[PDB]
Amino acid sequence: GSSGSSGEPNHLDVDLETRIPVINKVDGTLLVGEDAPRRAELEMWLQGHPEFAVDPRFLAYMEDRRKQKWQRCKKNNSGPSSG
Repeated sequence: GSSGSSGEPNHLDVDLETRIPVINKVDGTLLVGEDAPRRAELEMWLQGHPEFAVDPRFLAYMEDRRKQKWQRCKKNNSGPSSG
């Protein structure tokens, strides 16, 4: 599993249950929560309901996850005494 922040080349990973927000282009209505379709049925939905468009706010969010990263210090040699 991955926690906190991990700098690795990964792809979009979500759960079928998870919904996908989309902002209509014809009228301009934003879909969120129940209003938005299901990632799983997103394919069959984007077939006849392609009149919408996945909001950018969602995409960006994900990216960020990777954007951030962490780092530690280098090692050292011996010499001094514990005392």
